[PDB]
Amino acid sequence: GSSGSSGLAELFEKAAAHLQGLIQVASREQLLYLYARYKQVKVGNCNTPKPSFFDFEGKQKWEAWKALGDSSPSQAMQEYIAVVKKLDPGWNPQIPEKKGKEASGPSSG
Repeated sequence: GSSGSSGLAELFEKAAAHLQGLIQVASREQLLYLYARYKQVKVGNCNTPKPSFFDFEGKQKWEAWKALGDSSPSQAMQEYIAVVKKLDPGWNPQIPEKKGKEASGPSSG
């Protein structure tokens, strides 16, 4: 009926795996957009020295991740996910079905 109240992180985990599959649909900038936030949720405050001027490739990275001074992790996962949804509308992370077998359960060693 209404929006879902499922966990946030859980998604950030799945989406991440999709990224590698949405690389062809993700533009150069799109790749970073996820990196920066992905770094703010894993590490947090840049707390890192600015890259060299000549080193552009690395520059952008530090920048995008730098802009996230003291940004929250969840707030970074929200945008990090949605995006992937725009690139691939045929993505269903929240699936009720159950397909998986795990022997590791009863007495073992």
